[PDB]
Amino acid sequence: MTEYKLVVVGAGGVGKSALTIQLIQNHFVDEYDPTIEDSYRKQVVIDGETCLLDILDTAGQEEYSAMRDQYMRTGEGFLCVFAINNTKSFEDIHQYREQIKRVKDSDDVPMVLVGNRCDLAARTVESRQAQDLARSYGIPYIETSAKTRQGVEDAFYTLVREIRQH
Ligand SMILES: Nc1nc2c(ncn2[C@@H]2O[C@H](COP(=O)(O)OP(=O)(O)O)[C@@H](O)[C@H]2O)c(=O)[nH]1
Ligand SMILES: [Mg+2]
Repeated sequence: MTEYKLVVVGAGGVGKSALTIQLIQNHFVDEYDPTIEDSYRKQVVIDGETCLLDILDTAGQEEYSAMRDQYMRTGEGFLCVFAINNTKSFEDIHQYREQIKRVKDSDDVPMVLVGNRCDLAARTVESRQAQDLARSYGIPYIETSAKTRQGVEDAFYTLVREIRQH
């Protein structure tokens, strides 16, 4: 069993918790406490290898955490999450990317850009815009819905596959 340490980052309210819960429980939770920050395990076979994913679902601002600090430092890959109907969350991605570059002292860090809430109509962030951002970072862009499960496995398993290239 191979362990992969994943960290889910992004603005409050974009569906970080919902994404993680969908992966773990196969259910959509719409009222997950915005302040609960914790790590979760998922045993799953990815491309023939039995993996134990260790996933930190980050939560909170202008306050420190021993667990989050540890995961930022030792995390092997990052899901950088915005919502396709939250323009500010997309614009925030730059600062999450800069934080990750600083924590790792590198511009070459396993990362996937995730545009969540893709089940809702009238997106305010175009696929093209997100693809452009991911291209500028040299990373994949994957759209997801924690509600319908669209893209959820894709996003997490792609991140594992990105780590394996490192
Ligand atoms: N329709 C829809 N709602 C979502 C999706 N993901 C999250 N939500 C809702 O968006 C809100 C914020 O989700 P949450 O997981 O708490 O975001 P977090 O602050 O990033 O952890 C909640 O009301 C969720 O029900 C999605 O893919 N589709
Ligand atoms: Mg949350």
